[PDB]
Amino acid sequence: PAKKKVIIIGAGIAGLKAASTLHQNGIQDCLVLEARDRVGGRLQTVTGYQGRKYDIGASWHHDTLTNPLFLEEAQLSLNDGRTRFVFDDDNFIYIDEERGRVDHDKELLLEIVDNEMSKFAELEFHQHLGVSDCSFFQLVMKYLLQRRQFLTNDQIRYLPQLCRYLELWHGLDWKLLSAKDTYFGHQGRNAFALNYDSVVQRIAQSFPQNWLKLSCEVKSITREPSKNVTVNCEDGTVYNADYVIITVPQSVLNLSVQPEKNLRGRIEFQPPLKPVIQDAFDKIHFGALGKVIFEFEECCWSNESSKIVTLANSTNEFVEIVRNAENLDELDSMLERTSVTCWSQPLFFVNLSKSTGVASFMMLMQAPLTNHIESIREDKERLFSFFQPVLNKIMKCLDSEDVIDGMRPANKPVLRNIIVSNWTRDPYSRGAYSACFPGDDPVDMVVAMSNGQDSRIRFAGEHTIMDGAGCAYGAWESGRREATRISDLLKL
Amino acid sequence: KKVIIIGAGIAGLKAASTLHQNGIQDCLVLEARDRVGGRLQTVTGYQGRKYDIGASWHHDTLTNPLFLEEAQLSLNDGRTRFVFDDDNFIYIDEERGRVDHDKELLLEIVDNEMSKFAELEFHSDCSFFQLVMKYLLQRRQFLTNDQIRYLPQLCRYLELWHGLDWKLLSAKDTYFGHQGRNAFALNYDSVVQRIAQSFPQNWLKLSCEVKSITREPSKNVTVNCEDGTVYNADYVIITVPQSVLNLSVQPNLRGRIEFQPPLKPVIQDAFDKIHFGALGKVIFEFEECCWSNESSKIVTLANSTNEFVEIVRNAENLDELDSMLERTSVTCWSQPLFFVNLSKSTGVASFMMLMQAPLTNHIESIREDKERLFSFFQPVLNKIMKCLDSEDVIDGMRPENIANANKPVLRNIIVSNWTRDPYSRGAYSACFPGDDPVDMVVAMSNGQDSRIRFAGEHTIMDGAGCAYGAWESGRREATRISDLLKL
Ligand SMILES: Cc1cc2nc3c(=O)[nH]c(=O)nc-3n(C[C@H](O)[C@H](O)[C@H](O)COP(=O)(O)OP(=O)(O)OC[C@H]3O[C@@H](n4cnc5c(N)ncnc54)[C@H](O)[C@@H]3O)c2cc1C
Ligand SMILES: Cc1cc2nc3c(=O)[nH]c(=O)nc-3n(C[C@H](O)[C@H](O)[C@H](O)COP(=O)(O)OP(=O)(O)OC[C@H]3O[C@@H](n4cnc5c(N)ncnc54)[C@H](O)[C@@H]3O)c2cc1C
Ligand SMILES: C[C@@H](CCNCCCCN)NC(=O)c1ccccc1
Ligand SMILES: C[C@@H](CCNCCCCN)NC(=O)c1ccccc1
Repeated sequence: PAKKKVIIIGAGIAGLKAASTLHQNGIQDCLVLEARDRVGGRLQTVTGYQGRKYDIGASWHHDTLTNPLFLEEAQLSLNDGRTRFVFDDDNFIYIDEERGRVDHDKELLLEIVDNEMSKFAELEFHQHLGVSDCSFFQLVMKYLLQRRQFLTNDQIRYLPQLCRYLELWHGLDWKLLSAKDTYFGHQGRNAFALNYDSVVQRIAQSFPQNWLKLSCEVKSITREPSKNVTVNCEDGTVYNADYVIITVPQSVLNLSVQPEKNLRGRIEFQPPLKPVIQDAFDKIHFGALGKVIFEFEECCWSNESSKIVTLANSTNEFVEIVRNAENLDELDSMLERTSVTCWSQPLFFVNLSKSTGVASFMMLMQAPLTNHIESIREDKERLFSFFQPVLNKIMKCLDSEDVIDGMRPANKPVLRNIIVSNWTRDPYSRGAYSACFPGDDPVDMVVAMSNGQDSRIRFAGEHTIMDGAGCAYGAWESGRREATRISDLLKL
Repeated sequence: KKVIIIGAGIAGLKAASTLHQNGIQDCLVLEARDRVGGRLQTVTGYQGRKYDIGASWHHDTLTNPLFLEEAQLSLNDGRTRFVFDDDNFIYIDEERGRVDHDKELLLEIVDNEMSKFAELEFHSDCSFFQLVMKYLLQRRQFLTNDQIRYLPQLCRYLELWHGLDWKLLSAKDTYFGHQGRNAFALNYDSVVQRIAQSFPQNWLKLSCEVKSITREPSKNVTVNCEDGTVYNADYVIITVPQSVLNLSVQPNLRGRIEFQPPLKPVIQDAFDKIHFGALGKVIFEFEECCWSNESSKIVTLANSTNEFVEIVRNAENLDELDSMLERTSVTCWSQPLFFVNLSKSTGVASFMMLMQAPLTNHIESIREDKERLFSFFQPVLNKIMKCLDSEDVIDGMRPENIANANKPVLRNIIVSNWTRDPYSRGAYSACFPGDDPVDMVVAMSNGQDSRIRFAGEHTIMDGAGCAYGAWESGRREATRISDLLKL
């Protein structure tokens, strides 16, 4: 029954940073137990056509003005002049299947009214009250209704579709998304990590190799009345430590409050997680941001921008319904009055050619599409067939021609490979990250997690902290937080 | 008299409209000028075109109540009273040309970041210029050379929101959120007229320059225009601009009101923590439109230098940045200028150009020298026309050409005069580094005493410096007085 000072479950960035902090503080005899055959967790870099590398999990350093993880990276690059990231924010190109490009349009002025909708939402909630949540969709309808006298038909038709790019930030359809949580305050530009794995490896490299135990799935954690904690890997292995920092995803941890021990990733807690933790799961959920990588032979399209969003189909009928609806109740009725296509929801494409010089498109998708697409990620023919219409429309707007299917080995773009994410089906992630359905209050979880199960059983991860909640750097900071409190306690 | 309203600006006119709406009678509005409207004035130019030489937009249309009242009237009678003219800004540099929506400069994106940096830094108080310098030094590792060069010139469009150069402007008050889009009033004089005739015309007394306001502990206020006539009223609502009112706390100038007793301390102290901006306007009227109507918003950037970059790249800390930086002649390229292309939004062949201090006072001074004015702005006008797929400007101001129908022909220039009008002495409330506009607001909101009140764009928090702000302040003081008397 090997004795350890600290047992960290999960080798994601939280777990990795927690072990880093522990070592950095002189603490010895710690362990990092990871279920998968790799470290990184939701930070994973995959290889595709010709050795091209892509981050299939997180790709950006957000809030570069305050992001501690980013500043740390930025310093290294200032000292050795090595390119670790690239600021790739750009003027968004918006594409409708019909009206073509609708961005920066002298008549539509979509970005302008979008800015107003944003201020409208802020005014709607920033106004401290028992305001009451609703879906993001309902919030946009309420905006259209209140400002219809000041909007053209075209604005009422396309604005709603254009503002849905926010779905790609939460990984949720606007009808499943909480209005109160939709608008986040970006604190500066984003920086595209040129290998998030290099961030993972650098932190992993900061502590004892022998501390890492890969392919070990923790099944249960027990608190001994005799002040200490017992942990069981699935392969018989048993440990007992003074402290444990649990970093498994909110979705995996959620399995704990359910009866059935035979679930890949689920941990049996003894005593079971306190009611404040269990109940918090009813107040926060999990989104499904997913990715699809489209690799072409050569860059043969306009690199006017690295940011392109394809709007879902809209209809003149909708405008009419908005002009004639006498109120929000009636609007929903009139709206209620087939089958999902690549045009049934907005899709977000990153033109990597401009940003990194690679002839590939990194596309983001949201729930429910992500689940369906990830489910057929092996049927490459079906994937191409599904994304062909939009891939073409984009090439059309970027001065190129229809895409050619070259997946089974001049001016025409030829698709070589297609890589799809698998976060919703992977038992050790079960989705992308924490997100809010309407009525959800993310603070309940953050409080319950950061206050721990008890003095010895702690938590870290993107879902356990306010600043950078959902983000890689937030997960990172939570790792540091828990390790610091513990190294201080061990210091005594 | 029941209540005496000093000033026929929108604050004063609303106060009268309200007092009357509340059955109050026997009231007077004493205006020093020979017209009502104050800093709201629509002038007439070439071919009868009309322009607001004073305020021209309804800001914060999401919450602006004056705007909402105007929108209802239009929903009911269908008359156009305004148009939403926000547009994608076109940014023009003398050497480089258009630098907006640039796939490599992406200036709007760093401008936005700069904006967030400003919010973070103030969550002390320098000049907007200094704030911009800190940001440049602190983020240079993530900025390209051209961004370091052009962004600071682009971000200065904010000088036209305040009517103050970036070295005179308080960084703390530079950025201010907008409650939604702006709407161009198609006749602010319509707003003025509607409110003006919503009370007994015989209440209005034009060309009355109130010279002194006296309060006797014997529950009464005595006001007398400088032409000798004296008035005694229960309540007094003073709406003269902050600039004019600031003459009281000093020793005969035109417009100055002699208060007896003097203005309490809290008020006199407030003039120390709040100042006045000088937003100005120049109207360029062309024969007809012969340029591209891509956008209605065009800003010309002051010139920039690569030596400024090297200084940013080389500066050790913030203190040495200054040194290297503190190392003449004024031209149209010495500051950013904001041009509203009226053709796209109103169908009129004219540009409404906005300017700031220190430049405003200088151009208004030579407002009658058409030749001088055309010569000063010619370069930026040609640069604009070029960028808008047109030709250099032809001076057709002297009525007589025949060789046109191809190039833009300037037919007239109209300049504002707010900095030289003794009754406005500037444009509106504005902050210098170190100011705190809240003191003047509270000082004004509470008043000198129960019978010597204040109204005006400078006496309110929401809509501060705006036409609706002034409007609301007029209703405020009005109501409080309506209640007290209807008692
Ligand atoms: C598609 C996608 C795109 C995203 N894009 C960005 C972005 O651009 N920028 C950004 O900042 N964030 C982004 N995020 C979020 C970011 O990836 C996460 O916030 C971060 O990776 C979370 O790290 P973590 O340590 O909190 O959790 P994890 O990375 O999930 O680490 C938890 C670890 O626990 C392990 N584990 C689970 N169960 C067990 C068990 N029973 N026993 C042992 N080990 C177990 C898991 O294998 C995993 O390795 C994105 C996420 C996704 C999925
Ligand atoms: C060039 C310019 C552009 C602007 N653009 C906008 C804009 O787009 N949108 C917006 O909302 N706001 C704008 N503003 C500001 C707006 O015009 C003011 O906020 C508003 O007009 C203030 O109204 P007021 O009643 O408070 O002051 P005023 O209009 O100055 O009324 C005060 C009155 O008192 C009179 N008076 C002065 N002294 C005496 C005296 N001793 N005796 C009797 N009468 C006296 C003055 O003649 C004047 O009529 C702009 C201002 C300027 C100058
Ligand atoms: C959709 C999101 C995916 C990666 N970041 C997820 C953050 C989730 C925080 N809750 N990224 C973006 O929206 C984006 C948009 C423009 C440039 C760079 C990134
Ligand atoms: C007319 C002036 C705004 C005046 N409104 C009152 C502002 C008070 C700030 N204290 N400027 C603008 O509307 C403007 C708008 C966009 C760019 C530059 C200027």
